[PDB]
Amino acid sequence: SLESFLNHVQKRDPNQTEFAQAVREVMTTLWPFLEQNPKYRQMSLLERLVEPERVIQFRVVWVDDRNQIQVNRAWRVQFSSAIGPYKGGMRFHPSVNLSILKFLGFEQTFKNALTTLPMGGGKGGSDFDPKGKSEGEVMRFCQALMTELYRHLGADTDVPAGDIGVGGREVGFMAGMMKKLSNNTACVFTGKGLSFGGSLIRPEATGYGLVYFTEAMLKRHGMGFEGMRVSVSGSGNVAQYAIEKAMEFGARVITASDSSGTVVDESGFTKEKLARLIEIKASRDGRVADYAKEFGLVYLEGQPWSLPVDIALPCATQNELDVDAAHQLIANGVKAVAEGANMPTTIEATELFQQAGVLFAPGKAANAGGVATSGLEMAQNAARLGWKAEKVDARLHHIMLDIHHACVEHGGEGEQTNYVQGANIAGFVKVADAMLAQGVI
Amino acid sequence: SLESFLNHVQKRDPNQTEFAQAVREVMTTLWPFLEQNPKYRQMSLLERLVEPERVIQFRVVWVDDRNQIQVNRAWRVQFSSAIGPYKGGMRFHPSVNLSILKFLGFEQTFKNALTTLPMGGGKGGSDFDPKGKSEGEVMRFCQALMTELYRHLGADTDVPAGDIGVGGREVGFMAGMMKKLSNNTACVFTGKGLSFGGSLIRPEATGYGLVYFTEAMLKRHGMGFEGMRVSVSGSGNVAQYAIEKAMEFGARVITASDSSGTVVDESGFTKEKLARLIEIKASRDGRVADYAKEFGLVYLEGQQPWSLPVDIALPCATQNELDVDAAHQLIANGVKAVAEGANMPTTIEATELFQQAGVLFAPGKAANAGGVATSGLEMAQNAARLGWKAEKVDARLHHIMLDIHHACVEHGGEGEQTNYVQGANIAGFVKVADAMLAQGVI
Amino acid sequence: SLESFLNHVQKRDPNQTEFAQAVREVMTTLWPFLEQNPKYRQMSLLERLVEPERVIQFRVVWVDDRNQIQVNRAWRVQFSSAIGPYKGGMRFHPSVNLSILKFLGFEQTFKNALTTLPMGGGKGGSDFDPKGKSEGEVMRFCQALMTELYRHLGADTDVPAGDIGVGGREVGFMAGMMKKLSNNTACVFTGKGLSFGGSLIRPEATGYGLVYFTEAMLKRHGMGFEGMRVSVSGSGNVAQYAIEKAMEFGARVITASDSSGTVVDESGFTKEKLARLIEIKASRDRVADYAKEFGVYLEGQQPWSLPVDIALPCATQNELDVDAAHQLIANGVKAVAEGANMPTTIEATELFQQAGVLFAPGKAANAGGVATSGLEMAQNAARLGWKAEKVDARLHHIMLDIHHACVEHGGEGEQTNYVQGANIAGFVKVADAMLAQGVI
Amino acid sequence: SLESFLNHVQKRDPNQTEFAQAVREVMTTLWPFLEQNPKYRQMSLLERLVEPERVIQFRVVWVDDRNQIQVNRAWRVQFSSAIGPYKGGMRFHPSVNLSILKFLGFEQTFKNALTTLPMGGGKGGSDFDPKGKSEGEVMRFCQALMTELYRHLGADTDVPAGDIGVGGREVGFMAGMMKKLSNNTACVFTGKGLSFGGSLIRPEATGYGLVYFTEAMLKRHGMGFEGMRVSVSGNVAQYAIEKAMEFGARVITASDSSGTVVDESGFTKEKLARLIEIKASRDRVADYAKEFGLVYLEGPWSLPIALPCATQNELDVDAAHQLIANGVKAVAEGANMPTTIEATELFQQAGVLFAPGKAANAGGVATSGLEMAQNAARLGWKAEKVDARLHHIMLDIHHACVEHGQTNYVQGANIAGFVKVADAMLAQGVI
Ligand SMILES: [Cl-]
Ligand SMILES: [Cl-]
Ligand SMILES: [Cl-]
Ligand SMILES: [Cl-]
Ligand SMILES: [Cl-]
Ligand SMILES: [Cl-]
Repeated sequence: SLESFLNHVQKRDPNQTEFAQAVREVMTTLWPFLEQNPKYRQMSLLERLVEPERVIQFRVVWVDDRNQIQVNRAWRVQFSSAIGPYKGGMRFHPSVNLSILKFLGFEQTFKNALTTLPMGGGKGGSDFDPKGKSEGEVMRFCQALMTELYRHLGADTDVPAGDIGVGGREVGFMAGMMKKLSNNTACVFTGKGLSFGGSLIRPEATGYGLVYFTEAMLKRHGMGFEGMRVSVSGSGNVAQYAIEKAMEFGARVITASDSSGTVVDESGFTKEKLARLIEIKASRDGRVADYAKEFGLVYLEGQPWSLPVDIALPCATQNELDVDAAHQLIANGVKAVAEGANMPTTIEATELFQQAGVLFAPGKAANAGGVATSGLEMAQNAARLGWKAEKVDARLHHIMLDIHHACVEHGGEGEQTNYVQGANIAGFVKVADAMLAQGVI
Repeated sequence: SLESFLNHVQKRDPNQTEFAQAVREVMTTLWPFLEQNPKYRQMSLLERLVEPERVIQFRVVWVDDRNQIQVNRAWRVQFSSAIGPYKGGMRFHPSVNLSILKFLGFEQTFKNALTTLPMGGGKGGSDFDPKGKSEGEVMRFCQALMTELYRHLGADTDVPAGDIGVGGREVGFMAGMMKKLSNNTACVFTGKGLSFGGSLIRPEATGYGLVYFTEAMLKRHGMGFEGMRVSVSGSGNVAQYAIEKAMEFGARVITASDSSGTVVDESGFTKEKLARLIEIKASRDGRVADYAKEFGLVYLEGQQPWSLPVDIALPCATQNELDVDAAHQLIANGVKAVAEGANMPTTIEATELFQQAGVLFAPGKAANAGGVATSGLEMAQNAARLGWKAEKVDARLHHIMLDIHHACVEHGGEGEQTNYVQGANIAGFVKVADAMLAQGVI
Repeated sequence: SLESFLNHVQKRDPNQTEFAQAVREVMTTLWPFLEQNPKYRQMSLLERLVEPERVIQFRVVWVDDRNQIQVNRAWRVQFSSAIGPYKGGMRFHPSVNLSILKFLGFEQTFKNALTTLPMGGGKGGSDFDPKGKSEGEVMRFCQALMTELYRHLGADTDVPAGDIGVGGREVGFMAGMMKKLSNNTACVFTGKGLSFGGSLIRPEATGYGLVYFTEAMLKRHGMGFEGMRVSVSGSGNVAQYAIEKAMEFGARVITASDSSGTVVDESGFTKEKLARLIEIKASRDRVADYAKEFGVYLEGQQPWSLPVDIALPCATQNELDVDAAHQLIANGVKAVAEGANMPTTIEATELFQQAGVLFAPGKAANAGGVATSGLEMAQNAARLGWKAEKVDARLHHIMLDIHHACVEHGGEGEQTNYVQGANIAGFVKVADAMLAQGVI
Repeated sequence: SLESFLNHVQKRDPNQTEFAQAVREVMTTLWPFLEQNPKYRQMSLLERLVEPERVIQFRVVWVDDRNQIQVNRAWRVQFSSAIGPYKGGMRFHPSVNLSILKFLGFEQTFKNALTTLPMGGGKGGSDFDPKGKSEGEVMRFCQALMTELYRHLGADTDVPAGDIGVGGREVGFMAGMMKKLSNNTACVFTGKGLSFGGSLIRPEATGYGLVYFTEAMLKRHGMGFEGMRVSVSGNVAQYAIEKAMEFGARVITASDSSGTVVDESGFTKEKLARLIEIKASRDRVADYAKEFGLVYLEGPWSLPIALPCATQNELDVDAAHQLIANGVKAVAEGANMPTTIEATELFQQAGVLFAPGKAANAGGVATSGLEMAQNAARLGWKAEKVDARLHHIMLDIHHACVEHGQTNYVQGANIAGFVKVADAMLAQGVI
């Protein structure tokens, strides 16, 4: 069954520990669905889905400031182009191998297709370590790498972006060299600067979208983001604008945390408090403890899951929440939980909410805002226009809504809807249904 | 002289029956207009228009399930690109030949221009018979087809679709093979599934546009869909979603039909009844004969709904389904409006004869253009890399149809009736002709 | 220093007068700002900014009606592609040369970037003189010229347009051969007719954009078109629709002129009057004829001797000299906006500023057209046509954005000073993008 | 250094075994030359050489006769392209992986450049199993594979060929679908049928060159192909024997898969005709010997210039010494490194002339280059032309190892193949 499939795939390419785990975590969740609908099991769909459409390894030779020639290996996995062009990020890290990029692009194939946007799946990068390198060395590398990759990308083929090791600067260098060589001014990279093609709300995406998806499911029942106590963890793009958008909604947030402790404001955050926080902690670098002191707020060293709230918005790190912390919240009366980071809740902790009655929102769907806007950026570049914040926000909003409605039609008919299963399936279905109608290949 | 021009043109292809007829029917309506303003004969636009810009005939070789190799011929008539990229559906059928496709293409050219969209005129297909062919074969053919045709297509060059013989399954096959060879995700094919760029109103389009257009035609002559007897033929996208929209406008749809017979429900169709009709007819085997029995409705063994007294007829079945005989009955009964849902559902005789009796007649190029108009929306959505909501696609569709109405009225005689036969042809010819003069030569 | 940098730049182009003049007039205004923010003078931007990315010169050979083979030269100055694809019109005229096209494109760069729309900077044409040519000759030339240029153009590379000697007719002729040769529908030329992918409010563009901008400037300093008497100096698509929009805002337009003379309707302009005028000028040959039909006409004189509150030069470059500036200022002129290209002389311009008169340079007011041509590419990219209301709505908001942009980079004095505000705002967006996109 | 460098290179791919082992054999022989010449260690040249320019992994989805959809993985290791367009056949085999194709390409890069012809270097293939598949299945795979690979090839870019699992049949299918999709009738594949851009002498090539070369080295020291009896083993052995007869010699041995024929007078033009036509056409070596009366062994190294032309490691150190006992003086390989490492250095040290495989059986590769040359000229050379210019190429390869080397041809080949690759790689800036 599940074990046999993985064992046959392992044969194709062992030693890929990362990718082996990727295929395992995805298939496991889809199997209960594949049994119900064998329509997606035939014609070697799963066998073709695990196999990347195209993988590109190429030599990259540049020169450091010591006039010493350096040699690195860059990749770009054209994993899947079923829904749309290969959409994904580029990673510059010395510990990057094919297996890692192969698993990133794999999951990306689903996360992207889940955003309703016509985007494929693919990842890239190199074993280049940007740390210590001057701006010139990082540039010459981006160009030395682009002198080859430029022939493999395109506005309707592969549209990379940013990731670990590749920030707004690197994207600018790659997008620049791309434009010169090809002599084309189409959107080849997303996450660009506002000066040449970048999109607004770029950082505010993940945050706002989180509130929209939470609002989408809440109001679809008998509740809403109105006059509700909201606990929020973490401090960053995901948390900052999640706290703000939650304030634009009737809700009343009362928490925020860092790697150290957590601040508590029973009265609730204000447009000014959040501003004095971000400006003097997210850029100062910085500490959450020094914030509570300023505003005389109650600082706690430990996790804002102790305070009773109607909504919980975990936005810190993968597995930042556990079961025992959930038992306290449910006992109090929490009715909504949405993830901001990767996966703040464990399988055991998540099930503790669902079987309880609490509405849950996995990061696979909630924090989609980041990806959703990288797709809305391509949308702007397509119409030759420059959408203002207001216009972009309205689109990001509806996109987040269609993401919610996508999970609605999956698990279950009643009595309540499961977003964890609804999210895993949604992404697969669109990629699968599309991969079937287009034939072989 | 018209007969001198048509006979002159027919000289190039002395053996294209269906095409020489197309040029006539259109060039016969334009002649009176060519007299009004003779600037449309400036650079011999007539001879420039008639002659297709480019036609690619090629050899498609595949292998059936019997391990036998079957060779087949395919074409792609890229007729006009003045207003936009070549737009036309592919047709897989034994009778398919150059003359037919070239004829359908010339039709599509004006048909697309009339939809106020940046679309040219094209048409293609093959003599390949898909009937009784396993899915593997049809797929194996579509790919063998694209192995050659893919180079002649493009997102801004030629965007085929799906006609007779080429449905969603085939469209996906050609599109899929196109994407593989091209390594490009641009919109090269329309009529795609919602899984890879498809539109929402696509199926409801051709039907909706028909009702959207007809209601407009009626409203202008002090009439209206609501409260009048509506006859419908067929059970496909055209008929189903034409009946649906007809009901919402307060009308009473009486009949629906299959190749087998016609159902008569004078109690009027319903959101409930239609739902079942579409359900059973959705099945590949289902027949309307069973629909009548499930609702105790009158059935007609191998007949047409033209025998009943109706105010508004909506032929949405096959070509030449409404001959002179059936027309005589519709007219004598007191028909006051006839709109063409399907393509060329009426014959020349039955057409002009319908007009003389003061019967509002809306040609296919007009009302039936609702679908092609939506396919243009399918290209627009893909281009913006964003999928619109159903209410947006529908809204735009309605606007487009309303524009097509005014367009026909603007070129319809100043008499009791606009006569959309002359309107559609003129309004459609005007735009293509304008874009041909302004864009040098060639 | 500035002088050292200019003479260093003019080193490569010693006899490119217009180009050198263009670089100076722009660098002079930016220099003070360049001192405030050093980061713009670090990565050697200016030195790179001046040098065009790519300029193509090709031989165009056609045949006149005498069946006599004629030869001409054509260029396509593709200056900067930092913001977007090369945008700029084509110019057919004897005077046309690389020296001119360079400065026309160099300015088109900062101008297009000022309109927010993702458009680069370009400008081309030929020494070909359409004056005294049949359609066949013009067509045979347009097609012969596009025979080579078609390889350097693209919907996402270079989208030229029309200028002097290249009206709507030439656009279609070139776009046609482009369509034929490239077998591509994609938008490669703007200013097209509505017949084959043209945009609505194309002629109203330049005109409306002017009034929309001026209004924003007036409403900024407690003024407005309503009740104010305005002078218009032109007859083309600029003046025709500059007067039209002015009237709607409640302004009484007094003048309208050509190369011959000026007409003076003290009472003001009317929708009816304008219709007849724009129809008379359409027949070619006649503003003097206009005056006679309605009753005065100032032969061989410009409408700058008449008292007004707003002046809208929409005729030819350098039409408003110093002599005309002092007259306006004395009569009671409060604001002046440029409709055509550089209608006001440098000395005359600063003369208005020194007098405390609002001055909207052409680099911002003329944008009403280039922004609309950008909206045309936008409509074509979405594969559908916007209604007049849609185009006019986004065109209005764009001009307002251009005004706002100028306001932010304007002098903190009594008035904004749009000469610097516009010249700087257009430079920034180009600099930022050009910088963040490596080398090159 | 000796191991320091090798470890720094493998750190990028530990799981790759074949490639790691390949880099060692190639580098270990070059270290002396590198130590003597700083201009080749120079600018990270070695660190740029081991790294392949471009590798393309792609999904190939085909369908078998059971109407069952199958999935396979294919590659195209475009290693080096300094000298010219990537050269190297494709391999369809269940045991095919990147680590292998990457080591084959790394070797082919030097073997191709060793032929003095403007050819780059690269290998490729797929884990597709040819064995057990019909013609229709193989066709439908070669097409599904060529559906993506076509965009990565080209006459002036990458011209692949055939190898294990990929014979003249597959080369045809791929070349067909290539010309179809590309609409280009250039030379994108070598080893094409005579009916469409094929090159004469192609099969007689790998055999003739083996002799042309072994003769140039013998006439170098002053030797005669006659006197000393030559043992043989095949596609190359069949024409290697023939050529030796033209120089006037006494080839007295023809080895079977299991057994060996012994002759005294040697093979006459008619005797060979029987030996070759009867051996290949039929399902044996014993029948040939018995049809003539010649001796037969059951298992050719015991008898008194040895020309191995069968299996890899055909000659082991064991039977190797035996050659010394009876007085043989020269040896020349016919397949891909078909000689034991220990046996190799043994022969050399005994005053024996040993011509490596990268130089001997270069006739095949050199001729696949001649096929490209003919196609490019839009005309077909006669059997005389091809054989003639092949002879010159086999001579150039000889007096190339001489310059970088009883002249040690082993040390000469590995160096000559590197020198030209390095020179061009240095002259063509930093890419
Ligand atoms: Cl590094
Ligand atoms: Cl990014
Ligand atoms: Cl058939
Ligand atoms: Cl295209
Ligand atoms: Cl224009
Ligand atoms: Cl297999």
